[PDB]
Amino acid sequence: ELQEKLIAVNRVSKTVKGGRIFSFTALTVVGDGNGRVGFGYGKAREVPAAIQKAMEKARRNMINVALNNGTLQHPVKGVHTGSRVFMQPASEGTGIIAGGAMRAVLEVAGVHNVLAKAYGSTNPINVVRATIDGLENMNSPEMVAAKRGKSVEEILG
RNA sequence: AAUUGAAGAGUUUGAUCAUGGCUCAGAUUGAACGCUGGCGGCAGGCCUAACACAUGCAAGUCGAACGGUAACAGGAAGAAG
Repeated sequence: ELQEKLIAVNRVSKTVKGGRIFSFTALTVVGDGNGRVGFGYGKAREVPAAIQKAMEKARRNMINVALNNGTLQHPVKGVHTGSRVFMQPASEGTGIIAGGAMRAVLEVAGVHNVLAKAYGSTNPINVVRATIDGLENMNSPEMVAAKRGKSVEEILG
């Protein structure tokens, strides 16, 4: 129903006097499949507790995304910490043409035809914040006609 | 009707985010090499020595331009078998 999807599991260290003590970080994205999407980071000492802590963070950080018939509205960009992400509406692009950690966030939002490309750093944590900054900044023709033109037949044409 | 088209990964660190190279997954070739090998179709086939070349062939034709008769096949005569 909410399409839980783990992206990456890492292994981080802390370096104490005894030695190095390890823990695990997860990155999971959830979403219904009609324009709601959220990621949660999560970290714990073992692997399945780190993924489960990511699931609880991802459910309470969902946003709203406007999509036209399972695809985007317009070409939009997204920037977060050296991760520049470009995305196209791809009018029947027929497939989520996106890279690692950019494909997974677009599968759970419900969007199906994107030509996407990630420039800069492709660190998996930062590119998920780059796409989510790109998707909620994207506006529908109903929102643009609500503030400009005052007619959806006059805004689009 | 005459284009509908854009994926990333590994590796600097105890771990991190950056920067930044290296490397890989793709397609292609007048290809070569190794192993293997049934048929057909359509193509392609000295990229190096514009190095050197045995032998054959690759530009002849026209008698309705002309003098002609070296052959060839007949004819016309002359003989004689």
